[PDB]
Amino acid sequence: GKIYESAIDAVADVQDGAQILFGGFGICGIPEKMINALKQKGVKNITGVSNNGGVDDTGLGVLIKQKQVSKVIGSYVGENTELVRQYLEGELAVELTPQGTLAEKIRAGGAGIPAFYTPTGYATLVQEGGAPIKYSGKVEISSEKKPVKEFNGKNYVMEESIFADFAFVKAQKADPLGNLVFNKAARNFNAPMCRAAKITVAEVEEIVPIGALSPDEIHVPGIYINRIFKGTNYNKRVERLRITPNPAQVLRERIARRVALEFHDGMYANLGIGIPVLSSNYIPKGMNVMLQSENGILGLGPFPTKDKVDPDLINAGKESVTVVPGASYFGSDDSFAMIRGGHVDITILGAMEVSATGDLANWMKGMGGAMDLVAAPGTKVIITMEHNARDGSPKILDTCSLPLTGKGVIDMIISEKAVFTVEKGVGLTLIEVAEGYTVDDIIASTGAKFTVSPNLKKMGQIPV
Amino acid sequence: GKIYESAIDAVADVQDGAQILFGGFGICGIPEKMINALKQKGVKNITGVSNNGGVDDTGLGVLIKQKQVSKVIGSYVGENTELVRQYLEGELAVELTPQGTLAEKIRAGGAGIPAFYTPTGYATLVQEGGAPIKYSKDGKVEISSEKKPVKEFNGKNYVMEESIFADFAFVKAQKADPLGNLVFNKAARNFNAPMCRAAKITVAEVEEIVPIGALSPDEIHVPGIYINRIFKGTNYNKRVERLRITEPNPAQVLRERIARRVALEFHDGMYANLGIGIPVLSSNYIPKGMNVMLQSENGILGLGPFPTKDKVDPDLINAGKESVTVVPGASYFGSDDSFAMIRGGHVDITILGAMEVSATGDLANWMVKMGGAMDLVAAPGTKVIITMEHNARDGSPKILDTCSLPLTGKGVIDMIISEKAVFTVEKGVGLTLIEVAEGYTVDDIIASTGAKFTVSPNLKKMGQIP
Repeated sequence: GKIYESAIDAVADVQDGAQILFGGFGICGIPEKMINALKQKGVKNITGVSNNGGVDDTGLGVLIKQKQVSKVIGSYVGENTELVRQYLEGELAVELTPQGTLAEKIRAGGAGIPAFYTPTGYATLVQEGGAPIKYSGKVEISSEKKPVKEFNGKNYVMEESIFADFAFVKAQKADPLGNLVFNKAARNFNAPMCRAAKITVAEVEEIVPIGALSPDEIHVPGIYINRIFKGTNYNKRVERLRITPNPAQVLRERIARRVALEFHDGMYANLGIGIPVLSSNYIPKGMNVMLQSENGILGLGPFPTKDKVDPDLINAGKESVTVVPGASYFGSDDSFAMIRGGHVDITILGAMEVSATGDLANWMKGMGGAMDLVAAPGTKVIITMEHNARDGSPKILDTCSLPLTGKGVIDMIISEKAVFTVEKGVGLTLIEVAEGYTVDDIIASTGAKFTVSPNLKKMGQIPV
Repeated sequence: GKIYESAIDAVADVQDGAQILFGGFGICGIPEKMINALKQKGVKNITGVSNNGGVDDTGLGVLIKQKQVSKVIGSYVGENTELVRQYLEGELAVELTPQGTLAEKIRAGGAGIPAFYTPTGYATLVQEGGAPIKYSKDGKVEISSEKKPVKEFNGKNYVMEESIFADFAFVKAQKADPLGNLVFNKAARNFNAPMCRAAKITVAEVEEIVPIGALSPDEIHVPGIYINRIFKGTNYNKRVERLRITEPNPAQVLRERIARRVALEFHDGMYANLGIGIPVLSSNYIPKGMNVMLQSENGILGLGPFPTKDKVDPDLINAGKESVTVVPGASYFGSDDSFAMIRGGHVDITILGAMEVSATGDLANWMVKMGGAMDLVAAPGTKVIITMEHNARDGSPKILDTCSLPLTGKGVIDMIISEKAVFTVEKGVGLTLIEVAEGYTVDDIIASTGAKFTVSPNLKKMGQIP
């Protein structure tokens, strides 16, 4: 470690063309003060490794606004329109990477592991290449094909590590040796990022004396960190405020009241935003379901009351959230290990399209968590979606028209009309139908052929 | 996961032929009670993944003594002679793995990464294969290690290694809450950290069970999701294997000269790893108050001096298994994190002993594997200094043209410091004599020393720190 009274001194040796890691998930745990220091310095032609692009003119967005970034490696850049604007106009390269692969690429880079194998991305544009990175139409740079290799009968994509010139990272406290401690879900990518650069800069809200961070409570050992800055007027906001009639409601609730039935005591689940989250609200009183969030939380609770809103505590959809007793916080690399390693029992997500053989498409915006979640071994994948697209317009097809998130990946599809089970790679089976619908309406709103279960029934609904 | 008041209930579904991870470094942080439960259960034909074999009848040794283990994957198994006895007799398979590669294999397995590349082992038996894993009772090598694939990235060479993901993991910690969130105490973490994430079923034994909430969310070391079953043991036989105390000699005299020369290589702000023996000795001569943070591969940054008699803690030891202390600002972490730190290049300098050393920078120990050594010397942008006695009394050189022994690393060393001489190495090309101790001449150094070398036209007297 070493303490700097001035941020601009801290970035003084940052060269044009530098690869720079930036911590943060959304606007949570972002290195605000060092980003302004870099803005003030006017360094150009940065490859910014960041999970997101902040939003317009916040986080990494501050630097994109000033055209200081020539490429972005990340997983989801939707929320920054200026960034998309530059991508399309051909002013800016964008390499999208599944969020868990991004985390491991960084963790591996800092651990001196130049490449590794992951199941995430297999049979998708990630493995196949061809996705557009840079326009000048014309597509000037598109993604290279990746080597694949099979272990224990499953297929994996080879991925190369990331190790940057600088890492700009945010935390809660430092001691002058550089030992760091993070607060809540603001950890996210800062955890792995601070280990994967030649020079690491940590901004923090408090500097404590040597000793004050006990040895069994330190999250990042000081050896990983070169420079330390204490910022003091942090503009911490929540991006999607959430605090604790009607037919489209009641459809969403039916769907949720159906997935709720898939919960059992002791279960670990990941719920995507929208419908999957809604289903947490219907977990029977006594039953213990620990909900995992890919931004680095185990034990997600309901939205906070007005007085408990914390910008350092959000879910994967950037909503202010709480945690239940027994919650734990961890880094983005640890979060996706949990997942890629198969430790999460069940995953519930939305989709744009779904196929007869279990295919999922819902990133072509960006892919983020979805690819990793559905690629995970021994993990039940349930899709929750509106059966049709408004003009509906089937969403359940024979083959997807869109780029895949995963191939032969889904286990169960639950719409407001119907419940299917999937024999991955083979086909659908209608097993339940909501009251008031008939199998003829389902045949008519479904592009995919399917076999109707002998002994189908009415769609179940959890109590209360 | 869930509390068991009975250990035997906790291992009830462990069948014969199971692959089982066992936490612990040496006898520090071992799963003593579950190991006895397994002993009591009499499960057979275990592949035990453990860093060490404990010692005779402790830790994993309890199970080898009762012939319950048909294979051991680990990094260093000297210390358990029964275990070696069985290896030689052909009763037991042993796959040695560099300690850092073991840690990452396990971390990668639990993270669902089936394989990865590391520089550790390259150009050694680890990469080359051919090492005997299993003898038959006549034998006669029944199983020997496969050659490993190699691949180059950014101009450097790496060995491909496959992950480990086990049936069961038996792990030791300090506290649990009933959701399975865990907290470890000091250096007893070591392999328990990565192990508890890399098995279908994990069993954690702990010394205290606290209520849900008592382990705050930002202090938990292992989230409960990794852990299926929880047991509170209560009469732990925690020992230190090599007791060392500070209480307020002839070979030692040349050891101090050597140390007083390496001490000169320390600068304020530096991060170093010191092997046991001479390298450690050199810490004692660090100018106060130059700030040197010493890393220990068992999961510590901030190693201090041996504790006073009244401060000995079995949960706090160095890589050589000696009871130790830590300085203010120390941090503790898992064995996976420790070797990331190293393999990733984050340690500035490494100082080690050696049996032999070569002209081109090659290093040999053995006779996988002690440390620590392969990982340390394979690390990028890391200064490697060897500290050794220059020769054997009969004038047997230890600095050769080529090593006779199996290598720990190739073209790996930067500086060699004996009691007679200091060399710098241009890795892959040759030696350069740059200092000579008082009283010796270049002709002496030529005469001891098997290796050709170029004499620095600019050589001097060997320095010695105050």
